[PDB]
Amino acid sequence: SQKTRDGILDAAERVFLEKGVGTTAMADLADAAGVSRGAVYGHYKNKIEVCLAMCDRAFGQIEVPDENARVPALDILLRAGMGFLRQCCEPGSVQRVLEILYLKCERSDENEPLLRRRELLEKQGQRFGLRQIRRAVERGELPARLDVELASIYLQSLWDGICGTLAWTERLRDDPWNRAERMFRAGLDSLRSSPYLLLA
Amino acid sequence: SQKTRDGILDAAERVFLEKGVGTTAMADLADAAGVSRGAVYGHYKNKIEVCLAMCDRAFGQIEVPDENARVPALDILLRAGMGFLRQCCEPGSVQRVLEILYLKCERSDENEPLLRRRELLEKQGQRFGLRQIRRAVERGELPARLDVELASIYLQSLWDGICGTLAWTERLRDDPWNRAERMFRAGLDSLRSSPYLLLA
Repeated sequence: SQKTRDGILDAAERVFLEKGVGTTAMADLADAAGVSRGAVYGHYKNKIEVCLAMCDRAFGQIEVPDENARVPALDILLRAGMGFLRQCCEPGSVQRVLEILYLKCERSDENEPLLRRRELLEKQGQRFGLRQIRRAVERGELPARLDVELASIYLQSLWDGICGTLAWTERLRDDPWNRAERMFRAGLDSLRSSPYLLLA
Repeated sequence: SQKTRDGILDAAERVFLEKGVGTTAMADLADAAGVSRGAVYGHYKNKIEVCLAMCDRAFGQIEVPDENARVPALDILLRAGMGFLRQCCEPGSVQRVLEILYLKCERSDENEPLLRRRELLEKQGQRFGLRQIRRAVERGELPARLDVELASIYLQSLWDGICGTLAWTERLRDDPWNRAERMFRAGLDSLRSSPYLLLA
């Protein structure tokens, strides 16, 4: 029975992608899903509910890197940034959801729980990076007296920057993935060997 | 008489900022402007017209760096990127206009001329950077066999990245301007001393 549960969520990704979350209604879900208006309701209370639930399934799909593997911390930092970026711009459920969440989700008071979930993602992330760079210095891989904070701001900016050039421009339409990786690596060097990122 | 011309444009920046360009109408301009509906019409045909005109005044306000000054080309590249970023996030007419143009301007077929103007800005810019980095290598300031294209993609990403952290987060709410400059400089080093940005 709960297999039909999948039917609405994947149903939903499209519905929400097709029209915004504020304008989409609970019947229209059952339509695209193929189910009866009651069925959908059975499993869920509100469309908002169906929505949080669709977002969870899709975060369980984000690959979790192994924070504790015998490699350089920056090797972990990069792999994740490269795995994750991939998922944002390849064509699975995760890329859908994020596009739903950021673009097709109004700032109403109703979408508060959506908004919160989102920021949770943003923070979970921003902090993960902050952990990796921290370790690198501690692990000797990067200059003690590296200005950690500004450093993240640097990496985090760079990411977002190329994120916006994949979607949406044709600048990395040719070989994208080895190239981004080059940019990321080159981003990581500057932490390593660049004066202006140390403190005081 | 044409001094009232200013009155509508500055009038406009607010009106368009207040409600989008698609929803704003030509009477409402005269309202905020203080002028009569006929006056506004006298100087301009369409609201779209008033709008292109508002955008021009505000691009004449973008500082043009001296492409031909006896300094390093990257000194020119940075100054401009630092002057210009400033104008996007300090509180003059230019910052208004851009916010109007990017956020509060629908993708309708009507706003085509607006859209075009915009991209013109984007291209004028992207090309300016491409000129500066080009020169640097030619001028010996950067590795011949530097992969020019990927390099810009790198700088252009980084910019956009910090642009999005000024607006909109509190991450550079403390000292922003010396810090961004640090990031930019550190961005420029990586072109200089980073393997992954050369070709072949």
